[PDB]
Amino acid sequence: QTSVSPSKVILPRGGSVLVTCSTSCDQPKLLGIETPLPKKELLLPGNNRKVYELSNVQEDSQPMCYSNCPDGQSTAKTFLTVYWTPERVELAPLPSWQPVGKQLTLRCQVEGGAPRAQLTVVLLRGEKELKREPAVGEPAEVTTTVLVRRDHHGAQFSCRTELDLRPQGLELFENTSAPYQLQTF
Amino acid sequence: QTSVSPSKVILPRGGSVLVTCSTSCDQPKLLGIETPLPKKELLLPGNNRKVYELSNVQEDSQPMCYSNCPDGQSTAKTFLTVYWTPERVELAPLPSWQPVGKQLTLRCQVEGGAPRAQLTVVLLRGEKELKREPAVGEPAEVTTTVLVRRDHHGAQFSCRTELDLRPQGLELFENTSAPYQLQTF
Ligand SMILES: *[C@@H]1O[C@H](CO)[C@@H](O)[C@H](O)[C@H]1NC(C)=O
Ligand SMILES: *[C@@H]1O[C@H](CO)[C@@H](O)[C@H](O)[C@H]1NC(C)=O
Repeated sequence: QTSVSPSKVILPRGGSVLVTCSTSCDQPKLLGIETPLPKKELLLPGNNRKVYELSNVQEDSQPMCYSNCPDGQSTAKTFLTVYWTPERVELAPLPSWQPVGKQLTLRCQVEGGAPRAQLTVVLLRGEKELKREPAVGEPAEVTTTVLVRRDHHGAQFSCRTELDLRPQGLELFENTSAPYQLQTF
Repeated sequence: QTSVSPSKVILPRGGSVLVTCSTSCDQPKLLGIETPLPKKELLLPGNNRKVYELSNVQEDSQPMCYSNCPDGQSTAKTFLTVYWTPERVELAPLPSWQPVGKQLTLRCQVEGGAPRAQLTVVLLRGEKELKREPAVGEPAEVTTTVLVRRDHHGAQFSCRTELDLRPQGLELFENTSAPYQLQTF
């Protein structure tokens, strides 16, 4: 009965997408789409198929097509996913002066970023990875202890986010905070 | 000036896709698309934007939008890629009886399959991989020698193709030939 194409779509936050609602029955009494998103109707055969441009999609949504055929009423849902890199990625303020032999805690804060299911927050010592974790909460915080050694000198520590959309057909988008320099003694 | 969305698309062989040709200039003297593909024109503002449904795309194509603005004439191309698993995947006919201690050659033939840039042909001994190679030519052949040992008994050999579209946002589609049993002595 009812069908929608694409059934799944990934688009940048605030973007637009074309959705086609279709129905296989001879005489559709009604065919349309239910969604609160700003919409515009275009024209194909008009009757068995309808095309809509959904615009300024700010967050995930599942618009659904529908058609009332004489045989029965059915629906078809399309899942829209919006992406955007974090609006802010920084390490919580930490004293520059740090006691040798004592423990220090790094805390990264990531505000925003979606889809969260593909966003990872990582803490680094120079170019080395210290911790990796899925981004959870708002802001998404990630923490780790670091035993201050003399080895830790002009070691710059940083936080990085990885929005990996490659499995969706796009790319990995990375972001980095300002570095933190450990001044010991 | 001219723009096209999507600028790149991957679709199954014989499928359809919606293409929107746009132009940023005030008064476009002309706006359209050049492509030999079966097309249908839908309607958005009509003037600065036009939508077309390209149908039954059988092979890769690069339809281009165009617009003649007073400022100048420009173009924008969209690259369409069609996919389809091989129409046939089999090992060249080989005698069932095979001399111990002598060399045997396996030869897989893969007819079709696209995009070829993501199709790999692999030869296997049971579930073990013996050879892997990008699919080249038509039919795409892949060969390997196998030193017949007594170890090679009711060893079934097979050929598999991997159409890896995961980097495009889809999945890996696999195909396998009939197995070949080595009857020695
Ligand atoms: C994050 O990286 C994107 C590109 O990947 C860039 O456009 C954006 O400005 C960066 N965001 C921040 C907060 O630095
Ligand atoms: C190859 O696999 C696809 C699904 O991945 C299947 O639909 C098709 O029939 C297979 N082709 C052959 C020749 O077996």
